[PDB]
Amino acid sequence: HWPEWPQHSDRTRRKIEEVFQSNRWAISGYWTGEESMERKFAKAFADFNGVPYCVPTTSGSTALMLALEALGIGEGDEVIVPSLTWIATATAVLNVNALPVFVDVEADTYCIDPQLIKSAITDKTKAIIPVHLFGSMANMDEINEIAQEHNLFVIEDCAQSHGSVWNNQRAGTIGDIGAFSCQQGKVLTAGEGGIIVTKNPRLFELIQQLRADSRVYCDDSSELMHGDMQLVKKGDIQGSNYCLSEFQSAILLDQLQELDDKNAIREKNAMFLNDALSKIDGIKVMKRPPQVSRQTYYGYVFRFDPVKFGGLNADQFCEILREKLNMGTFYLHPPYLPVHKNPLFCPWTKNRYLKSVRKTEAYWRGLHYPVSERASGQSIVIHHAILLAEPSHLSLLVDAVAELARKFC
Amino acid sequence: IPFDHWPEWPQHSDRTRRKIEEVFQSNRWAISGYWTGEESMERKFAKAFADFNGVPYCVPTTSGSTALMLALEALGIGEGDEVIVPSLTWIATATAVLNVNALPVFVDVEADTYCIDPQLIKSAITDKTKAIIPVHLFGSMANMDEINEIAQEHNLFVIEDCAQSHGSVWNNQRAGTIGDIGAFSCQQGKVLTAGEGGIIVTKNPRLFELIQQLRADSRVYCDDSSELMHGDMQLVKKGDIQGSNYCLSEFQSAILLDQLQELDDKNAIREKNAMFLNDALSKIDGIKVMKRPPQVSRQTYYGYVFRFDPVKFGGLNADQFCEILREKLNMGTFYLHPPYLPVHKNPLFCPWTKNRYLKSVRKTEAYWRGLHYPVSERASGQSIVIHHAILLAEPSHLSLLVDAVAELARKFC
Ligand SMILES: Cc1ncc(COP(=O)(O)O)c(CN[C@@H]2C[C@H](N)[C@@H](O)[C@H](O)[C@H]2O)c1O
Ligand SMILES: Cc1ncc(COP(=O)(O)O)c(C=O)c1O
Ligand SMILES: [Cl-]
Repeated sequence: HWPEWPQHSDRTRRKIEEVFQSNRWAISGYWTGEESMERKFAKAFADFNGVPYCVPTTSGSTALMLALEALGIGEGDEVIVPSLTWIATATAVLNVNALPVFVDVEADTYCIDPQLIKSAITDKTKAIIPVHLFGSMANMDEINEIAQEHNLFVIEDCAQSHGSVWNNQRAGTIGDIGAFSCQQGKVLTAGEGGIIVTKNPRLFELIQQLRADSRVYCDDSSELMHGDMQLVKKGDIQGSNYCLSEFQSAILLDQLQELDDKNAIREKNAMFLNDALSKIDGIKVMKRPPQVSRQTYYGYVFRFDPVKFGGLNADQFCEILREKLNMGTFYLHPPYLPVHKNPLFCPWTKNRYLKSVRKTEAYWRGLHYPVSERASGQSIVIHHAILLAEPSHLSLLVDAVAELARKFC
Repeated sequence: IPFDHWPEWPQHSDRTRRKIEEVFQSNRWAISGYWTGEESMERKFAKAFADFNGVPYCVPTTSGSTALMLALEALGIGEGDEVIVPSLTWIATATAVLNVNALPVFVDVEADTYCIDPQLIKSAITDKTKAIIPVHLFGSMANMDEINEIAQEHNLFVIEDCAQSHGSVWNNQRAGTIGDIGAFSCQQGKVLTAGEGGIIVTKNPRLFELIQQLRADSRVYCDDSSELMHGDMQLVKKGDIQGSNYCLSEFQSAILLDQLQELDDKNAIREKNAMFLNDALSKIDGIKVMKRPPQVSRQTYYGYVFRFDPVKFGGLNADQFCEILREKLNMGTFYLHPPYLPVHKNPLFCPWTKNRYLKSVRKTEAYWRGLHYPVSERASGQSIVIHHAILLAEPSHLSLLVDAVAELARKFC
């Protein structure tokens, strides 16, 4: 059968056990003798990425929101985001009362096309959110150059690329702030979870306050007594409670340990598949940027020519492969419809949002981003747990697609 | 039982461990994970909480604060709206309102319940007002008879903030079931906790579906829960309303299911002890316990509150009173402390510092800091809150607190 995801061991279980033995289940819970799982996780992930500051939080969505809040973003601002991504990239912007402004993606990476960014920049633009989508990385060299020239911040959405390396720098480390999801499907997971990283110490403080009802850590854990609060008032910036449970921080500490190993396994299997699948006619694989030395695969993506597969759309191509391979819709599916065409994206439906950002239904749906729209219609996405199988088991994917090619010659 | 130590919080057992194991056995850690043959912990917990509360619909979420925020969104509250809240509460009650681009409007609390004073609500009502958020604070309930009458007369919604009152009963209805939507926190210090978490409940079927969508990126569960395969998504697109991800992890939903098992009985222990304290403490001259309305047949005590007259206690404030008591009982600060400052005076409340909030609602430091609610203001200076863990001790342990308070009265007689 196909690999399950997530994967736990007894180390997972021990880490939970430590939480129960601590009797501290939240960071807003008082000190009970030793450091919290949150801070231990924050340190370990920050060292994993060679970045100095990390603040855990509740989700990838909330991580983006906090990041935007920390950069002073608000009413009247525009934030540039890719047309092809999971809707959270966009709705995070809406959630801080800014307008997301879409830009199409490159055909070979499905990451935001730096050559189209300039043309979307306006007086209101304050930031860009590139997404390291599926199993690639947005072009951070070009994107940082554009941002530096137009005075814009850069928030990396690393939800699908935990541990990717671009010119010796881990994903999330290269813009001003890096945002991560630890939702079940992701390569680093506790069911739900969020992470922020940054090199900037001012941002570190503001992000703590944003996620802890305006509080920061105390100056020195080492002088806390049993019963004392570790979180203390600051009030430089208003926050709400987006604190990660100690149970989740503990599982992340466990899961982190096997991250680089499992990423290399995935990456090598992506390679196998590129080699295999590219030999089939009318199957295109993604192009790896030179700058990337280590690529994390959350989803492995290839493209098909509908002219050589009997006019199949990817919904149908995927329904066939799922029946032929005996794997479900979590494991195999087309990319997200681009955000403006995605029924889950519907800001006009809620009053919270400003009149000026919710536009109308026709407004948003009538937008056009042809690379993104094509990609959704003629690409197949394989969930990364499949990149943890035996290469002999992967050859079943290759043959299933070789059989489909053969049939529709 | 002789005294050895004050009870601590939280409290687990091996049933808690087994609930975590079941999550591992399931191989489903998020409600956004693939179907593995049985319903989520989320759903199991929702159904359990629904039954406990006598309420048709239940949707877990991530925190009390998000529960409040999502309840507001689900009632269509947004820019240009006002929402009435009490001055005396935790700041999340107000900041959840600012989060949806509405203006929180403070009303003072009643002297002998510290819950929103219904007689002051009419005066704060304007054309912008769309809802009231009563808080069932510490170990009282807001007056839902009066609040619902005012709400009906003025076409306002009512969201009950139940974070400090899980299981309280007003005229044979559980707290959270009486207004349009109930919101709950399951943060560590609460009586029902998984360290973090939240709950939303409603009677209204349309609100149930909206709330589902508001917490799972505009998704609901697929219709036929048992006509999908292992490895399939169970959340399907719906898109009636724009949502975000405010899904509770299966590990937390699992913990809550275990904890909920014991909730009613641990609440009864607390309440039996609160009554004993009210008996004992009300006999000390200068001490005033809170008044419990006859509509309340079960009161959940997140905190036991009593008041003191500084005139009869040497001019001490609450902070000093608490410090003495903690010294003499060897009790920690988490368990015995004055109540909250009023929200408008709380330093953690500083919405003007945040550009994300609309200029029109964040206003200025001068605006918020310069408000005045006397009853609520005096609360922190002359009240003592006992965290509910201490109420799981034996009655003879609690008598030690009574004697400490009585001794201190004697000194100043
Ligand atoms: C680029 C990007 N940015 C932000 C996010 C949001 O993070 P979370 O709030 O942790 O979900 C995601 C997660 N996206 C996933 C996508 C998946 N199809 C869905 O079923 C799942 O619930 C969600 O976690 C992402 O992929
Ligand atoms: C009355 C009240 N409302 C809302 C909240 C917010 O709950 P959470 O901390 O889980 O966001 C709390 C938490 O302390 C609370 O006491
Ligand atoms: Cl989608």
